[PDB]
This record gives sequence, C-alpha cells and structure tokens, in this order.
Amino acid sequence: VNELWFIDAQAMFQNYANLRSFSKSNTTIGGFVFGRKARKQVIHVLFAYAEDLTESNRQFLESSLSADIELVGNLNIDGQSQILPGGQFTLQLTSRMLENRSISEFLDMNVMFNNEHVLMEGASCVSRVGYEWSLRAGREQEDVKSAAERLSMASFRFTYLNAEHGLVIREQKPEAAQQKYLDKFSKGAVPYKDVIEFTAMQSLTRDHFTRLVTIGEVVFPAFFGDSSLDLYKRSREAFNRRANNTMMVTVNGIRAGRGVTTTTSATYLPPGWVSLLHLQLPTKWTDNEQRNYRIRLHKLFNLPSSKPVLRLSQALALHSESARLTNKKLIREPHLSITNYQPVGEITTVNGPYNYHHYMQDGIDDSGWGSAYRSFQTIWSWFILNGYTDKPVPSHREIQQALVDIQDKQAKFVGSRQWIGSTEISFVLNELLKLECRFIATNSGAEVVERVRELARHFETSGTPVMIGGNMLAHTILGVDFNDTTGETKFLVLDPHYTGSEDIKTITSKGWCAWKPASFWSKDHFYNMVLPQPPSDA
Amino acid sequence: VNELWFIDAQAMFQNYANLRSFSKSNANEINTTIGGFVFGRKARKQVIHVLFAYAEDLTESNRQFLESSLSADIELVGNLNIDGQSQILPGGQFTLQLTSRMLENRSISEFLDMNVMFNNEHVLMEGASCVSRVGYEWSLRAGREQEDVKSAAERLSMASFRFTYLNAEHGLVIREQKPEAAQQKYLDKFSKGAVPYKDVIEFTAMQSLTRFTRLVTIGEVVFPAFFGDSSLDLYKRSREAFNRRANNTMMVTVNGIRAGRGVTTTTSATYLPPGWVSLLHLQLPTKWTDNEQRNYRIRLHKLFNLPSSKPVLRLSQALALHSESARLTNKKLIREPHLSITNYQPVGEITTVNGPYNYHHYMQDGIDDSGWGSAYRSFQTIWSWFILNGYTDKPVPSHREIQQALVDIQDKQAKFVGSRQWIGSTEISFVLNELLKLECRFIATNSGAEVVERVRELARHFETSGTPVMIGGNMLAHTILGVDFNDTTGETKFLVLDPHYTGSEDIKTITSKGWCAWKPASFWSKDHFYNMVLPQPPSDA
Repeated sequence: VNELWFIDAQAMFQNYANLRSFSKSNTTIGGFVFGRKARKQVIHVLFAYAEDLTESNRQFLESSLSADIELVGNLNIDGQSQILPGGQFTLQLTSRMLENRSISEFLDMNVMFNNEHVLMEGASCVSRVGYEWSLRAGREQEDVKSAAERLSMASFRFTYLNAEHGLVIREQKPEAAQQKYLDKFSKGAVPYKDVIEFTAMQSLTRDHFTRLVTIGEVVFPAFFGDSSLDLYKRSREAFNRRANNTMMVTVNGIRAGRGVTTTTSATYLPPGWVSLLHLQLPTKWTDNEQRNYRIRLHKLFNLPSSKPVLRLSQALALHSESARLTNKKLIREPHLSITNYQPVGEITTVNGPYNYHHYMQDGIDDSGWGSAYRSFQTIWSWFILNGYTDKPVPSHREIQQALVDIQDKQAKFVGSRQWIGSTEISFVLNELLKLECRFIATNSGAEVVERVRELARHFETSGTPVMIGGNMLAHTILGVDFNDTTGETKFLVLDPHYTGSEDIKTITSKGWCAWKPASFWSKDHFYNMVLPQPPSDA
Repeated sequence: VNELWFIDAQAMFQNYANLRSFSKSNANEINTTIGGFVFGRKARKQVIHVLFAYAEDLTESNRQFLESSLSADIELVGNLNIDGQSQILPGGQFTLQLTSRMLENRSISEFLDMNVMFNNEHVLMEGASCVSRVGYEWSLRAGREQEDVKSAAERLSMASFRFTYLNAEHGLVIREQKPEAAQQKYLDKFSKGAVPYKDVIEFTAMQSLTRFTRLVTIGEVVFPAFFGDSSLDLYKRSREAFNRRANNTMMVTVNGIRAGRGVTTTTSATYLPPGWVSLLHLQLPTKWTDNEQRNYRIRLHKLFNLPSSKPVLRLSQALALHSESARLTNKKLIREPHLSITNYQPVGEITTVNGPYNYHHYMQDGIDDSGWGSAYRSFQTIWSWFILNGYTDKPVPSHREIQQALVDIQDKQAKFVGSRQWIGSTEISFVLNELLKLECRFIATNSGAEVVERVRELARHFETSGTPVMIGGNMLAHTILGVDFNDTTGETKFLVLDPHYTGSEDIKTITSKGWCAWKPASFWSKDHFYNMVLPQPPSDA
C-alpha cells in the first residue's frame, strides 16, 4: 500500500542552481527524474534546457548512472517546459519555488512526494571487462550502433567470479537464488571505498575495415539483502550501459569527424551524489576537445562550473588494475576518520581530497630534515586529486633540482639533506606548476592564534592544505575551529613525521592527525604559512 | 623390494588376443614381429593399458596418438617384448618380457616368473568423470594448412592454463591455484565409490574476458576425479586432458589431409570399450567416403587392441557424459535405470544385462498405448540395446512400424497394421528378424514356477548374450534385465523393468515406486504359462 515517493528536495534545488551557472557556455527548462523505481526513491534530478531534452540525451544519462537507478519520471517547471516520454509521474515545479528553494512550496504542490535526506547505500562490485569491435569502413557509425546492440544481447553468458571469498555471479533461474548473498560485504558499506573485485569470464562454447578494442571497468552496486539473482540482473545491466556509453562517445567523435577514438573507463561520485557516475572518456581527442566534453557533461549532469569534477586524475580507483595517478599505498583523506572530536566553535576544513605523505615513504630516511618536504607533497596530492595536473608527486631530489633551476639555493642542494621552509615550497610549485601562492607572515606563535580569521577564509575559498613552519618544526593544517565570541581556537594539524606506513589507527591515537589547541605554537618563535592558490578553470 | 608394479596380466592377455583376432590364421601368414606399449598410472606404479601393435605401428608418431587418447592420469610407462624378438621403441622405465606360450596359455604364473617386480591385480575402475564442453578456433593459411595446424595446437596448450571450469549447481570451481591455496579433498563428496561411466560432474569451461581457411572445433573434454584429490590435482589433470584432445584433433586433421579427405571438422566421442577400467578419448572425422570410414573403424580396433567381434567405436556407443552432447534416440528417455539402484543387496550370485538400453513405457511417443502397448514397449527397450551397442543405427520403430513388419513377414494381417491388438514374444522375435535380420532364442515355460526353476538359463543368457529379455504371460509383458540366484538356498530374485506406464523421466519414482526394481520369485503367476524371448547379437564389428 506504499504509494508515496521520497525525494531529496535540497539536492534537486542544488542541481538546478548548477545548471543556471552556465550563462557563459532564452529557452525553457525541463528535466529528467532518475531514481529507484521499486522502493520509490528519487536519486537523481537532472535539469536541462529545451534543446537538451532529447531521447538521445536521456539514453546517455541513464547509461551513466548506476544499474539500479532508472528513469522514474520527468518534471514541468512553470507549466511551459518541454516534456519527454518518460516515467510514471511529472513533477509540478515553478521557477519561484526553485530559486527560493521553498521546500515549503514544493511539498504541497506535489502531493505524492515527501522530503528525505537521501544517503549512500550498499557496496560497489567492480570488474574489468573487454570487448572488441570491427567496423566496415565508410559505414563505421552504422556498425558501432549494431555492434553494441548485439553485445547487450550476449551479456547474459558473462560470469563474474571472486576467488578468495568464493563468490560467483551469473545467470540463474529464480529458484537458484541465494538470499542474503554478499550481505557480509554490504552491511555498513559505502559505494566509494567498499569494493568487491570480480574476475569477468565467458564460456568457451560461444562466440579495409577498422578494429576497435575496448577495455574498461564495470561497476554495479551490491546492497544489503539482495540475492544472487538480484546481483546478476544488475551486473548485466551495468555492462550494457557501459557498452552503450562507449558507443555514444564513439559515434559522437565519428559524427564530429574526430575519427574512431579509443576510450577510458572512469567512476566519479561528483559533489553530493549518493550514487556513482559511470563514464567512458575519449582520451585520444585533442587536449582541448576533451575540455569541451567536461563542459558538456557538467551541463548534462548538473555539476558545479567552478572547479573541475570529471578530470581523469580525480576518478575513483576501485579496481586493482585501474590506472593510478597517485600512489595506491597512500592514505586518502586521513582526517575524515576523526569523528570523536567535538567542535568547540565554528568548523571549517580543507575542501577536497588529498594524500598523507610522511617520513619513511619513498624508501628514504627523512629523520629530522624530512619534516619540511613531506608537507609539500601532501599539498601536491591535492592538486592532482582535484584535477589540476597529471604530474606525479615529485621526490626530494626532484624538488631540490627544481629549486636550483630557478637559481635560489645552491647546486649541492640537490641530494642535500639540508632543510627547506615555507618560502622554498611556494617557489617549487610556481616552477613546476604555473601556480600562485599566498603567505601569512607572523612574528610570534601567538600571532597565528590572532589571525585565525583569515586562515578559515582560505579553507572557505581556495580550500587547500597549508604549510606552516617555525621553531624548526614544520606541520600541515587541514582545518580550524574558531569561536569568535569565546576566543578559543584550535587547529587540525597533520604531523608529517613518521607514524606508520599507512596505519590510520595509530595516527589518530597519539595526536597525529590530531586536533590542536592554540598553545601548540611556541610564543617565542615566529611562524610562516603558505596558502596555495588554485587556478580558475575546470 | 619397494618398486613393485601392479598389472592386470589377464587383461593384457585379452588385448593380445584381440589384436591377434584380426588374423585368425596363426602360423599361416608372413608378418612383422609384434611389440607394444605399456600405459599406466606412473605415480602409483599401476599398469592400466597394455597395447600390442605389429611393428609398423611401433613408431613415435603412433605412440603419441595412443597416449593422447587415454585418460589424463595415464601415461607411457614401458614397452614389452614377445619371445625377445620384438622391436622396442625407446621409452618408459621397463620392458615386459612375454612369451608365445604365456600369451596362448594365458599363464599368469609364467608372466610373474619372468617379470619379477610385477604383481598381478584385478584392476577396477575408480573415480568419477568431470566433463566440460570446450571450443577453440584455428586459422589455416591456404597451402600451409598442414604446416599451421601443427603449430596452432602448440600454442593452444600454452594458453590452456588460463581456463576456469565452474559447476553452477554445487558451486564447484577448478582454476589455476598457488600450491598453498590448494583445497584438499575437494570433490570427495562426488568421487567416493564412483565409476567413470555413470558418475559425472559437468562443468562449463570459461576463459578470462580480458585476454586462408578457418577451422572451429567444438567438443567435450573429459578428465577423471578420484577420491582424495586435491583442488590442484584436479587442475593439473583438467589441463593435460584438454591438451591431449587438442593434439588428437590436430593429429586427426593432419593425417586427414595426407590421406585425401583434406581439412574436415571433428566430432568428439568418449568410450568405455569392453574390459577397460579407464576411458577412451577420441576425435572422429565428420566427413569422408564410407570406405574411408570403415577402414578408420577397423584400424582404431587394431591400434587399441579391440575385438573384431563386438562393435565398439560406433558413434551411438559413445557415452552420454555431457548434456549438450548430441544423442541418438535419447529424447527424454532414461538410459539404464537399473544402474541407479543401491537399495538392493544380493541373495546369492547375480548376473545382469551387458550393455546400455532405454526405458520405453506408456504414452511416451505421442500416442496413448494403454494396456496393449506393453508388449510393443518391451520390444522397443530391446531395440534400444541394439543401437546403443553399435549393432544398428535405425531408430526405434513406432507401433505402426512394428505391426507393418508382422504383415510384411506374412504373420498377422493388414487390419493388424491399423490396430490396438495384443502381441507377444513370438511376434517380437519375428520383427527383429524382419527389420534387423536377428535370431532369437526362447525359454518356453508352462508355469511361473518353471520360470524360477529354469533361472540358470536366464543367468547363462545375460552372461553370454547380455541382451535384455522380454517375458510374456498372464496377459502381461515385462522386461527382465538381471537375475539373483543362490544355488544352495534356491532363493531367486528377478530384476524387472516394467513396460507399464510411469509419468516421465524420474528415477525417484521409478526406482522407489517399484517400476524398475528387484522382484521375488513369486512375481510370476504359477497358474499361467510364460514365454521369454532371448535376442541374440551378431558377431561382427
């Protein structure tokens, strides 16, 4: 007797705002409503202009979302928006309610719907597959559409197998369903880091032109309670969407004369989504033609147009054989773990992912002098994990030899154990990356406690990790907790000294990625702070 | 002392007799001397196959054809020498020293006197048979087909280790493992007290999804699974098994071009020939003149030391191990129901049918033959034995087809052809003689007590002819497949296949609800006369 649908209204309003941010790159506005049809839950509300409301586009959108999410309906803003044949309802919206974010007005205009802060569920099964296509020259586009067409037909005989846990996913009659299969993996799991890696297989008893070989990930979610039968149906659908997505990107370049490009698989989980974004990227297109693609995708999936989101550098790596642009041994966002600490004021931290760099990694002994360098590397991780560069995290010898190329120290400083500081860092970035930087020069350790006002402003705008040096000791700061009416301040430090080659437990334990009170910084020595400034493109 | 070998010396003598069988003119012909190869389980020192061959066939090119045809756990382990004047092809670790008197007299004792480190053993068949249907594709450059096919099969064995065999039903999986990840006693639940021809674990052969004239050869691959087998032990075999079939497919294809028929596809067949405790794995050409075929039959018989009396390697005789494997007359029909029985224990000596057969009950062939069909239905079970044992390939006749034969042979009339009339053993014997030129023998009784008294005549029949027997009396027709008889107690039991109608192919009903079980001697009415027809098989391959 469940006739009510649930929908995160705030998420919908945000997506609408993200589309409106494109007065740079007037017609009416409509959209598609994607969600989980069975449990009647809206997961994705994608707005688009009238042009972009074609079947061609909704087929690209639905092929990019998780296999359990489908088109459940559309929406009509101000009663003058174009409506495509879609799901089982039509959201009645107004530009007035959408810009004021009046949930007060939405709820009583759409009766069947109740608000709900939608949350991430289930794990993420991932496996690498590969399909080869042959294209009759002169009619390449016509073949791709019919090559992927026959592929989605042959999807059933595919068999995904996990070895160490003895798991197998394949076609099976409903009576062969194992009921709480993989429940031990998806109980309190989240799609971003809880993965179940499978090996994709096919039976041996089945089977001037251009050939196209495409290898790529395939990701389908595993929830708590679903059976072996439910997992198979998703594993199949998840495949077809990856294939169709590949065909659409391919036929796009074909129709644009950019030839048959190879593709590259990527998974994303953009800003505030509770499901993943599955995309096949044309990595053979020109470096600028790729940029025009992220622009188009931002407009399609309603994404922020300020900072980059769909860069290959910041794509999730859920498969062990997937392309790593950072080091896979490293801890990613270690400061997320601390949940015990209670805010003694206003909370504000670094906006974005980053890797923990410290002593003893890079098969070096950084005893003492290494406190300086590692914080630079931590900063560098932020710039590739947020999609600004492809360049790997440089080593000590690479840093020093970039600080000689600019004629700063002295040549013997390559491979020198000699110390560096805040200023040295800012120069290295500038050289390697055409990047700017900002400073906070103090004369006392108490002075940084007075100037927390401008430290939080950095995390608000730029939101990059900051390097602080003084009293011979260098650390990294990810966030600050300031109370303007109490005066009480405390810092989120990241002691770049040696606390394990990846053991989050011991770190959190002894003040490493620890929260720091104001009396940390000695009031007898002076301190400098580097505030890395990210560029203005996406 | 420690390296004692085991060999079924009696079975070796038969293989020599089977090769010698094709001559039937001892000391009358002028021929090359006879040598042979000894195959067996090298690990446990157990000789399984002793294959004799005239000299010409004592070549490396031929030994590879034999070894690729035997089960995966069996390899070349030695030669043999008859009267010290045979050719020896270097190989193995020993050479059996046989003599002419030994092979004629079949003196096991004389074998053991000359071959000191050998002990005679009645070798039995162990373990189950794992089967999977596997396909592969070869490309042959025109003019270099023969050159490529030898190489295309080479690198196929090199990539046969990336395979994964998976049983969906029981969640069983065999793939490449690190020796420490080996799962001990893996398929003991399936291989304990099992036999290669009946107990079958079916897998689907899978490959990683991320890895001129064309030739594609699909076909089954069978490797044995024993008790106590490690998970790695099964992997080593499953790989060697596939390699051999591929080489066999290669060898058959190559010498096909050298013999005339050129490049032909091959169908895969697996046999359990008379007397063997292991299986025979063969790849057979699908296209060739009938001269080329019958010569191929005769030679496979000579090479594998098979009799020249029984037919052995007919396609219809091939085991039905895999489900997708083609079948001759196995529609929904159950093959050998009486084998799916362990409810029974002997009350004395027991002799049963020797060969496969199909259960033909009521209403199964479209039309409903209710209470008159029983005699026809047992006739059909008999006919199935003759096609499943390579005596013919003609399909099991329908009721109308049977009745027409009686009219053709001028027994019963044209209206008989139309009808729902009753027939018996005496009409059955006539149809077998008209349609198959068969000869039948009768056990004519006047009471159901005489049936029990003359049980030795049945036990003799199954021991000598092996064909299933229909019995007709008291308005009922049945099918006798075996007999249990204690010649001191007088206690007598009958194995009866009831032609009367069961639902469908379900042994649980048939085995337990009595439609195919053992019957007491009181099963036959003492007040009515009974006749039994004993179909007699011919004597040619």
